[PDB]
Amino acid sequence: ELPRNLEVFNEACGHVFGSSFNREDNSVISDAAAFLFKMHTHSLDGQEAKVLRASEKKRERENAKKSRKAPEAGMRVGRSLILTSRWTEYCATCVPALGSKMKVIKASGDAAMIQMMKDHNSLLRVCVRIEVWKARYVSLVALDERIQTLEDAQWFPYLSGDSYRACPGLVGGYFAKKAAAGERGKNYKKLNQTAIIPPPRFLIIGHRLQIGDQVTLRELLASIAWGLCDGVLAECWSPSQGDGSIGVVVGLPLQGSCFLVVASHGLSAIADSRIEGNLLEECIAIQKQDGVIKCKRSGKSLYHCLKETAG
Amino acid sequence: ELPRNLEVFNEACGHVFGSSFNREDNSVISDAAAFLFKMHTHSLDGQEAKVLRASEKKRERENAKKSRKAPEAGMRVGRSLILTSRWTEYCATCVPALGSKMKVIKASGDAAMIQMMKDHNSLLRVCVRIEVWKARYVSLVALDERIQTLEDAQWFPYLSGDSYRACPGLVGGYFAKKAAAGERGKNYKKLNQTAIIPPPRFLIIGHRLQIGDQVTLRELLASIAWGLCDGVLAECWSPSQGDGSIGVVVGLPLQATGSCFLVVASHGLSAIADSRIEGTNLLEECIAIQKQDGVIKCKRSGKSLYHCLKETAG
Amino acid sequence: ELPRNLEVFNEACGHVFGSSFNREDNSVISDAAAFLFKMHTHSLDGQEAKVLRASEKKRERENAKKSRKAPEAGMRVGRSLILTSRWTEYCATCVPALGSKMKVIKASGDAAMIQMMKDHNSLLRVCVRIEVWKARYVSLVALDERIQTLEDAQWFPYLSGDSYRACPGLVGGYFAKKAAAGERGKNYKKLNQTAIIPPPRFLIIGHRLQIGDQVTLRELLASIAWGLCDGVLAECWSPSQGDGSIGVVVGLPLQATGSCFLVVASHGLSAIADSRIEGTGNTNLLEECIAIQKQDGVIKCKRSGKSLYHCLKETAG
Amino acid sequence: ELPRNLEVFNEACGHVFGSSFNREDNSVISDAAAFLFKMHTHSLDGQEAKVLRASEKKRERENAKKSRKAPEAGMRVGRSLILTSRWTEYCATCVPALGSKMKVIKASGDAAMIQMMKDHNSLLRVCVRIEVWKARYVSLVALDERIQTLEDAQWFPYLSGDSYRACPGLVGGYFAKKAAAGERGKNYKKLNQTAIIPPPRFLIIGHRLQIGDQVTLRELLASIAWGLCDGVLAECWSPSQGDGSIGVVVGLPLQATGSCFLVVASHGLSAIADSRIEGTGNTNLLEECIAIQKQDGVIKCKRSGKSLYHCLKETAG
RNA sequence: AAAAAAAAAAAAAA
RNA sequence: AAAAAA
RNA sequence: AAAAAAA
RNA sequence: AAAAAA
Repeated sequence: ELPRNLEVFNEACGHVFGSSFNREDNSVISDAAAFLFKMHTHSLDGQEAKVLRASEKKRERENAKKSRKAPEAGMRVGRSLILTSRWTEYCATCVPALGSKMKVIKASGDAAMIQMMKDHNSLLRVCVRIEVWKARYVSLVALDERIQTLEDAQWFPYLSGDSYRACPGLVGGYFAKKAAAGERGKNYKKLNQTAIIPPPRFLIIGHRLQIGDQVTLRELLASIAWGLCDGVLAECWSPSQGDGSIGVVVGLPLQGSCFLVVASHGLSAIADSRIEGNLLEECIAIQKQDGVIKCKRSGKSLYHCLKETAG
Repeated sequence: ELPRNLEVFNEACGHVFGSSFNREDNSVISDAAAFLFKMHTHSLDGQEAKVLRASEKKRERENAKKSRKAPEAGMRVGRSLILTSRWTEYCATCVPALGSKMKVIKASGDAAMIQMMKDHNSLLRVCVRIEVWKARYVSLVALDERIQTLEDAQWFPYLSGDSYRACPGLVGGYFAKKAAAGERGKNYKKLNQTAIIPPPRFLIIGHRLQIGDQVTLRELLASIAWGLCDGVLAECWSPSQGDGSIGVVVGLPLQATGSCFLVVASHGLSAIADSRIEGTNLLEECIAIQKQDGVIKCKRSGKSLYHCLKETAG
Repeated sequence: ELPRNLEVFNEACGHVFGSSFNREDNSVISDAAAFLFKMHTHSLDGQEAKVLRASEKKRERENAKKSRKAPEAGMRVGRSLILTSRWTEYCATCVPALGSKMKVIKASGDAAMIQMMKDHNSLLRVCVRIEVWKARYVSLVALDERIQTLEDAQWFPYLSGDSYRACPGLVGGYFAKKAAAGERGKNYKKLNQTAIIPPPRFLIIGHRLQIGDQVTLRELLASIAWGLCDGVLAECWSPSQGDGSIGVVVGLPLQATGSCFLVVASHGLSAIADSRIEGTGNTNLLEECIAIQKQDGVIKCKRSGKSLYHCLKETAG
Repeated sequence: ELPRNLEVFNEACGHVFGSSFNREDNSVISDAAAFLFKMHTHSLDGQEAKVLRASEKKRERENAKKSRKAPEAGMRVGRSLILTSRWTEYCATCVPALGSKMKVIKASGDAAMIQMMKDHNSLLRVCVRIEVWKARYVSLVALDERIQTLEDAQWFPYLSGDSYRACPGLVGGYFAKKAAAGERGKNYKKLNQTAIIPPPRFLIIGHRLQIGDQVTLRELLASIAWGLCDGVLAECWSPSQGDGSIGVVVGLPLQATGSCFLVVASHGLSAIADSRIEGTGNTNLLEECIAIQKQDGVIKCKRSGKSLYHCLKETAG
């Protein structure tokens, strides 16, 4: 009784990976989602070439990709995913032809094509969400060389254009920078570096992250934050008996209003009214089983905190 | 009985919306003004395509809009506005043709066309003023995600280039930024973010906002300010007998061009962002309010209007 | 025995303004230099059109200007300057033909044209200096609205393009910004906002500003600084007996030599914005002292931390 | 005896400059490599004109250059370099024709032309390395005007576009800013401002800079750092017996491995620029140490917090 | 040169 | 969640 | 100080 | 207030 969004992803993953797809390992799920995203974006070998306005170098790249032999059954995608013989049929029948537009399919009135396009959009959104979660998980232990200043970190994650398109509000990077650093329309979404993304194992089954479900410290931190976030958020996780790298969630951080006062009527602008009158003393709000609590900030990034506490 | 702008706005609104147009509802007036602005800007479905210098994407969008069926009679506008069967006649008659210019009509010498063009200009100005007021009102209890720093807030509101063209002195946005960044000639008007705009229910009637008018706190604040201004402006309002929702205006803020307080580096010295703050705590600044008895000064609260409105209601 | 540069300006002003041109009032000289500069840039009515690559709107503007009737004798320029009949003759005979280039005149070899072009260049430089000084003088009591941040104030004065062309070392504005926001060649000049410019009454007669020569407070301040600069420079002037708005110069600020104190990050070290202050952490900026060259010797004066504009406004009453 | 790159540079320099080319003088090699770069970028008088997309002004400049007479044999280059009569032969033979591309020659299949193009690429790389090192060596005792803020100093050195193209990993300037602001592809290289460039007299010989080499202090400092680096790097030098001017290298700094010390705002918290400096508000940034690899082993030297330009002039008094 | 992330080369190159 | 869309 | 040289 | 004008 899962939503069509997750059912489409489950069916696609099954058809493309046979029994080798394990629905309980975050790494396997993330790799499968990335492969499906690449397949549906027309980026694999042997697929159509993006030659609408491609430059000469991009022209040659796309031509080589199209001429390159497409993947074959039995290929190892990642570590524990093996392509089956049915993957070609799924790619041919479900992936929209390059350049397909929803308006054209809707005007055509073809129910099958409309449903296929809707499923494609849902799959793209789910795969992009999984990609964002995986990037957050990776960033916990290995930071990107580009992130050397607060401005650079402001646009994390750094994903591709299609990722930004499918989920504009969760994907940072160059496209989010351009959208923010440029003219913005009514349908503009602001990047949410800490939007709660359930782990892929919970995302694909419709399970919503909450208090009382077993998870890993890295898993929860990625779900609720990324590498450079404050380490105080680690208080949201509590190890179980014997540790064993598996604990439990005890709360989730809260996030909304502003306190800006624009200079008006000869007054001087204020960045924050509360400030007028303490940075290390700032506290975060955690929603516990009993009620909201305020926890003093650690002042150390989750990356540095994990590095220090590793040994 | 009314100026030309108010009279033409009332005539256009009545003709377009029948009796459904409520003249005492601010939301209805704002919706009608937005619809009229869209109509006169050829932004509605089935109107002339803007293709003079349009890029391929803009050409496609305009062609799609033109091919799309125009709004049908009886269509619901906003919440409590319904189009009449005679709106198409007014759209075809009173709307200047795309690319029309005042100089061309003046050369033509047709007095009726000159009157029509002046009416169109006045209607655009009135609609843009109403749009600015409604944007301010929305900002009071609905923060704009586009604003994250004082620089972003400096250009509020963010509206289309048509709005800036009609009322450059009241509309900010990207076009205002472009105008400010370039030179500033004699015709350039600085973006008055806190210019006094009577509420739409008063603007169309022409009753200039003044002390004693029965107005809501939110609407008065929108008229005199917007979401991200100081909460001290709330002192310009006073609930009437029995509390309720409508109070009375007790004062009007004034602004006397706060002088500069900067010192550039020279002869090896170092620049100072503010001579006073050098001496970083300063809440002594006061705002001048013109009350019936006289002009007084109120100490700033230093707290955002949006914050204060939600906090005091808890 | 004045230099040819100032002689040319004096002759031109006389020819164009008759006896109405006073060589002792600074407002009069500012207006005269502004008009003459306009005349030698073909920006007055009835002069040639700069149609080399003009846009449609600029095309219409210049066409209307060319068609527009030229100024007539007896016109009032400013407040105390009246044009004469000889102004048309001087314009025709001394104004280079629009688009004239010094290279072409030199190649042709005509001595008269070479001298005329040299005179025009000198007159342009003189009029640009006077315009810049008047910009600084007006900036003491009425700041430009464009000045709201130090970034904006870094380019003052904001003058037209030809002004920047003639005198690059004093004129700021969009053109100075563009030259800086780019690359510098072998002949790139650095904007010196506070370069000393003799007051116009002293510039047109060759008198060099020094100590012991009567001036007005605002005159000297515009000469050595402008509206936003520090108030300490006010100490360079001392009122005379009975005040009377006329005092005397007691010193001229000594401009410090360019010496950056940055230390960029390297080898894992951390960037420093200023070597001097980072060490002890004395972030206060109210101790820095300016150098004033007095009759006796160099002295250091503590800064006041308040703008000359605000200082004059407050001390006005 | 030498790799291809150094061999080709040696051959070209010898051919063009005869015996006037001294192989142990840094200024001589810098001037020679700059001239050879000019020749190989068609920036000398009497070479093809760059007009592919050149703007009207650029078209005029290039046409004037082409029309201008080319340098004549025996012309003085820099200070102690003189052209021979056989430089025209080398310029005509080994210089690729304007607009040549490696793909075109590869399609041609002429082995001689492929070798000549590879030699041209290697000579561009060598000349750009020498140009960068001389930029640093100038910066030690002559501050560049363009550098006024840490943002300005982030992009040193400021060189031409061809320099950035040939060696992107050392050369800054306008093109480095352009490439950094835009998309960062796989081939994108960051500006390693303080990369080790052996001194010219070591670079052409192929002798890698290491411990024990007899190097003047200024040249070593230009090798490892530049003008606005911290003075601590001066500890890598130790004057030899009898003081003199030539000392020896005692170590070679190491680029400290990255470890992010930032905390972005989230869940209502405030972003922190530096966790360490935060502490309890104590901003004492003088504990940072630079690694130095000595013969005995790796050590750490406490920073001095002063610019190399300042330190070099201060210690000479 | 810390079963799987600097230096030099070859494919790319205002 | 439905709609729209390099 | 000599040379060069626009929305 | 008026006159210009994507």
